[PDB]
Amino acid sequence: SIKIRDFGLGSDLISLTNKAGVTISFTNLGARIVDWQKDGKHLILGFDSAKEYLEKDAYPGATVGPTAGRIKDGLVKISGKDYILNQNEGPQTLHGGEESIHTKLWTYEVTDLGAEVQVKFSLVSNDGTNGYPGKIEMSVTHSFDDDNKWKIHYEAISDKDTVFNPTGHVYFNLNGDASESVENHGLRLAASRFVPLKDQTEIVRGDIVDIKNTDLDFRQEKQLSNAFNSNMEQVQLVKGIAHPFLLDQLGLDKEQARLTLDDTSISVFTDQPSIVIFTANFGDLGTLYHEKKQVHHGGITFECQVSPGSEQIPELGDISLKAGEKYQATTIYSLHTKL
Amino acid sequence: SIKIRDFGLGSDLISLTNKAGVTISFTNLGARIVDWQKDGKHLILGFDSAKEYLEKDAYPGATVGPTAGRIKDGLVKISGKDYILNQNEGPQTLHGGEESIHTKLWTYEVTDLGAEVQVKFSLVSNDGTNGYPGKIEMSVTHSFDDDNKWKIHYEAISDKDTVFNPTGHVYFNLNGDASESVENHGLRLAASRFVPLKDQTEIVRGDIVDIKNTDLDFRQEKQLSNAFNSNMEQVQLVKGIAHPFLLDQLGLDKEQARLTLDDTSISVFTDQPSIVIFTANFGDLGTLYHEKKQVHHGGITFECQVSPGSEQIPELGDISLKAGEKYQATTIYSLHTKLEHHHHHH
Ligand SMILES: OC[C@H]1O[C@@H](O)[C@H](O)[C@@H](O)[C@H]1O
Ligand SMILES: OC[C@H]1O[C@H](O)[C@H](O)[C@@H](O)[C@H]1O
Ligand code: NA
Repeated sequence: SIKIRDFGLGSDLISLTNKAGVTISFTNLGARIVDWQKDGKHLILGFDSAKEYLEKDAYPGATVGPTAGRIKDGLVKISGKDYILNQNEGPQTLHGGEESIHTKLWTYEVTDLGAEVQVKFSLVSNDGTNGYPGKIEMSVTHSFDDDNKWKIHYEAISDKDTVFNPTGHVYFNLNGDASESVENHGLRLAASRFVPLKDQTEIVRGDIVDIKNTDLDFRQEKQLSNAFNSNMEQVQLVKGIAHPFLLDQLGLDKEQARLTLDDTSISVFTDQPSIVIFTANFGDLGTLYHEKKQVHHGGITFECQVSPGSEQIPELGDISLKAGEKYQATTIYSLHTKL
Repeated sequence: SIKIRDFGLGSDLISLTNKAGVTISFTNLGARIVDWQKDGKHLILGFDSAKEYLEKDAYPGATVGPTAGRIKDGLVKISGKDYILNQNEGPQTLHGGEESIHTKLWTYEVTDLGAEVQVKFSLVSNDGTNGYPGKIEMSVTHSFDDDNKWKIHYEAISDKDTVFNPTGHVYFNLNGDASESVENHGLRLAASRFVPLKDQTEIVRGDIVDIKNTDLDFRQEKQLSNAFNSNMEQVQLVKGIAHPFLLDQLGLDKEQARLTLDDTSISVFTDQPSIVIFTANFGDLGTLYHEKKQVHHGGITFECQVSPGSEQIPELGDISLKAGEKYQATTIYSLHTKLEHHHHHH
């Protein structure tokens, strides 16, 4: 079943319920995921109206871009030329700059396929918007099916050579409550390397590091508290995890990651080469989710994309988008329950 | 009363009914007016769904900007610097550029004041968007009251020195039928001069001309057919009217224009210095409005703003907006009945 309702400020709430009784909700404000629930329990973090996101934290569940992550000094080079993007976190351009795409009302169309329902959100980013060459016509289709697969398919075409590398910023919390650390969940991740951060500014340090046999090797499922109680300078640096992990094997068929709590597990599939993991290291901030004060470590992201820092570490990849080339990305979050 | 419902593609349709029974409705797609009816008759042109605007004509009833009209070669000078804007009409920048603000979903909040209801739409134009320095925090409030006054109030603040001069693109047609020409409407307009256009590209010629005693003199009411039938060069150039009229007396207090058909009149008030009048010179295009093929001359706009061309005719005004400075503009369209005697035939 599909239900559409007013989410506040003119945005809509589109709720989909599959054959299994599982309900996923999205809003056009930022082409985002608002809730995901089973047997009455939220699996992800989310607010109860548009205003909240605007007032509290605009990123949760949002499609962020055009470039996800931090760009040092807001500087990219396009076809040999340097371009300075909007700078919104010191000199860095973070998630596309201020008042970026996650704060806009996207247009959308719903497509009911039966076992599968698609919600296609569309937005045009004007040439020069926040310094980005365009125009860029973007669409993000979030779909939900009877097999409990929530899939995100991105597509884009630009009139000029530009940069493009968006991501989905959903925060998972299998405890169903923000006041509860995710240190009790277990994580498995098919990555033997990561990208260390230079410092508190969170720009990349410059190198690629081997994680095998360290507190960050989740190659073998392991509990989060491990990483959390590690003395590794990198962990201590951010007070948790807030880094890109390079996947060992690329391809949409491979389960790249798994997050488990009891009988409940989320499997991550993507065609992207990297996963950025941030464990809501908010300290005492205490953002309120559903009347619950959020705790340090009260959520975790799986930002699938090309790793931030390719501006200084080219090996990471190349995020350019040539005028006329069609960009495509796919990321999937599969829900499972042991019987 | 106020009613809201989905209008298509994610937009809403906000419908107000005042105490007199007059209904007006807006959509956050382009912070635009969609319809205005009296006794079941449409006083304006509009479509039935959001997709119609996107597929047929995205300008009717829309808020357009950041700069309304054509900027020759998209070139503006801001604080001694030249900036080139998006060029969407040949080398010209028409109505802020391609995929401009009239194409976006604005957020909104409704305030019920009882005798007056306000719909405040908001949008942020990012710095660099279409070439304009910013960011620009914009807001358009559309309000309707028990006195049948539809009012538009614009506010804006930029982080940087930029240019701003938006307008409202409604089209009236008192026949309530697009396939009916407005040549049968009477027009009264407090303007003695106009701005001629250089040629078919529609950029300004460079001079300001006196139109008194010509077929474009509406200081004293006359049927629109007088203009439409005129063979004056400027009229033949655009096949109707499509020019800026310079108001003789400035101020929000003055009825600068009045459009009448039989017992119904629409009065125009504004704090702007000019009214750009475009009489839907589309020839045989025949855009369908409510299933009626629109006719040449099947509608008339009253775009209140600083006249286009100030880049060339500095005398028209200054559309620059300084960083931190608050822009404001107000335009009011008020409806009346039996304001005068208008009994004609065509
Ligand atoms: O505070 C650091 C974090 O900031 C977030 O906005 C970002 O999405 C995370 O991946 C992480 O880098
Ligand atoms: O074609 C000329 C015409 O073009 C557009 O529709 C404008 O909005 C009108 O004001 C007028 O200048
Ligand atoms: Na809605």
